[PDB]
Amino acid sequence: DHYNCVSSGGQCLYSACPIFTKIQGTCYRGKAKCCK
Repeated sequence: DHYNCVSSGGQCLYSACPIFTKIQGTCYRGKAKCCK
């Protein structure tokens, strides 16, 4: 979820995770990626 994503040092994105990060969870009712 967004809270845990950001508090665990990730970023919520709908787009592909940017270079040097990868998907670790979701945000926004499942519709976005947690990228770290």
